[PDB]
Amino acid sequence: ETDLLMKMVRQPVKLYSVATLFHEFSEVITKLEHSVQKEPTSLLSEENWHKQFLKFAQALPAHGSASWLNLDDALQAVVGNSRSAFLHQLIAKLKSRHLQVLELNKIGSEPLDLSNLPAPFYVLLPESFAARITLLVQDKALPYVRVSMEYWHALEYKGELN
Amino acid sequence: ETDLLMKMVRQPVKLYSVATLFHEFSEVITKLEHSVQKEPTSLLSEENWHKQFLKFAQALPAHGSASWLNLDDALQAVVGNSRSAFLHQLIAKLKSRHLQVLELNKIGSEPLDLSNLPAPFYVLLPESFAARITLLVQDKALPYVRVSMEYWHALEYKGELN
Amino acid sequence: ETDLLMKMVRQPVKLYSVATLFHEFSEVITKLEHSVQKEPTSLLSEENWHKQFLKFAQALPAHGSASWLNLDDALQAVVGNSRSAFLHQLIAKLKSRHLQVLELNKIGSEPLDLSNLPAPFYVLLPESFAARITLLVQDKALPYVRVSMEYWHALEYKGELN
Amino acid sequence: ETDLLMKMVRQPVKLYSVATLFHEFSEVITKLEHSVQKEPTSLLSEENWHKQFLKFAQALPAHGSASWLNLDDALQAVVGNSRSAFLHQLIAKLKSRHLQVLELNKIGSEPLDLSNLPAPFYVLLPESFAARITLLVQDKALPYVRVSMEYWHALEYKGELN
Repeated sequence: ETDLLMKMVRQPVKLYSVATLFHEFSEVITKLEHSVQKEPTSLLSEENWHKQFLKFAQALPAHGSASWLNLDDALQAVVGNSRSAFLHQLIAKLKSRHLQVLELNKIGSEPLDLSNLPAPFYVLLPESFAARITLLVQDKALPYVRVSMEYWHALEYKGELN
Repeated sequence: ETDLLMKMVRQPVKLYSVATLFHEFSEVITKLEHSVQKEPTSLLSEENWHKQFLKFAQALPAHGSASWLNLDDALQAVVGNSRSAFLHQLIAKLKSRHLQVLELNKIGSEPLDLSNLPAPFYVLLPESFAARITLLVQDKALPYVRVSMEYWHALEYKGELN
Repeated sequence: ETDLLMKMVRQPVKLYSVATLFHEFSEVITKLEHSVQKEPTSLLSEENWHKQFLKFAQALPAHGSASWLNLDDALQAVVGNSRSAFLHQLIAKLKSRHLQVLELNKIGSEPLDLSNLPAPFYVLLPESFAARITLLVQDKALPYVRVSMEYWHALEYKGELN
Repeated sequence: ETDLLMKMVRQPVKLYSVATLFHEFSEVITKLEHSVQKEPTSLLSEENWHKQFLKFAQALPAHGSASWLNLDDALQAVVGNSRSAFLHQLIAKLKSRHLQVLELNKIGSEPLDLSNLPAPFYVLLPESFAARITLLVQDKALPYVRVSMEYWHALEYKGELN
């Protein structure tokens, strides 16, 4: 919980509206599908799928985005015999959470006021693509924020009677 | 307002506790005091001071931090005649807000639960040093966030009866 | 010359192969073309085109990439009466340099050896999309590097006879 | 070799003069010395030291720099029994390379012209602090660059006779 939060505190982050996050899932999934060659026969245990995902993620860009080529190059870091399985399993896992992000519109619609202003909802994620896709695929939680602001004038000294 | 928040969603951002922001002000201010040579005689108008601050900020690093040398080099972009004035005026503006930063402990301490969890307070600022210092010195507002998280299990389909 | 270099030294940068830079031009140009509504009647002087480009660039993401929506939103910062002209002129300017990047394959093919290794050629650009597109569109030069490496063992002390 | 360079093209990078890199080593080392408490008794094997360094690096900021607190917090991720040893071993490894950094002044001083201009030497490292410190401490090589530029006018079509 607070480990996830500290992970976010220790790196450059990015604000996503629910729509923008849904769109990112659509883009990543479509690129990965372009890499599909033959369908898998065997299917990685979740134990081995985790080890392969590690290699895949270490080969992804830490730039803020990834082109199909970047994704396909990262697929190569995956042991060859397991590549097909890894890839179809990755797509299935992403397509399953892809549907789930739509449920954030519920939470994100609840009005909130902070510092006397309506505070909009935004998912909070790593700016780094490798760190971000790792979070979306394997973490149990997704962070988010309610955003507001404090005017500096309201931070000035306003007497001993508060 | 919304203009300020869009500026934040369009770039890599960073989470600051009130303590780490106060510490950042302390670091930037002592570095700038190290660049002080002579005392200013006549000082800049908010018109000319802003023109000079723009040149100063354009010469600052867009990396996440700035060393003394980076700050002193940026000072050189300021017209030589207006430099000592610009510098003393900049230090005074920063020291004034430096005290106001302490007032954020009020707001920050106010309890809040989001998604059934304690939602900690964090100032939200640009990752880029040039962008961050511009906001802290020139803007009338300072953005912040209340942070929380949704577990993916809670985003799964829970049936037709809410 | 060295001003351009210092600008690169003061911010996070990115290495582009000639092919990857060509592909980036193709992506940006196609997105901007999707924003075209009606053809321009008047056409911005280069003086006014520069002022409008400034506004456009200030509204672009400082994240490492931009989606069509990000580009189209930035187009709105452009004075309305001049939007059409700005946009067609921006596309023409990009399409003209797009052809020119192909000439980098000449320079980039010249073999080079640094530290006893073949040193590959890479264009060097801002990680920030707004800073990058500003450079590609309006600077007179494009930076690049020849990359190599020094082994730490070769940096150890090797006697007084060198 | 090429593995190291691909790692560099897949993330935001930063240009360091030999002086600024030497200064970075000085800063990181004095901060780590501030975390020293007791003297280590028994020390880690390169096997166990690397296992501990991994945990240490994962807890470092991916922001471009690290404060003393960031470094000291990262030290806590190291098993408590191996911590004082890990820390003294880390300081010794850094001080050893700190001296080797000075040898880069040889290579760096060697003249070079690229595209008919003096091509300055710069060490090339990750923007992320965690990635940068990992490379400097663990890698057998250090990447560098010779920097230059091509004017767009020189990329225009110059005719069929070369």
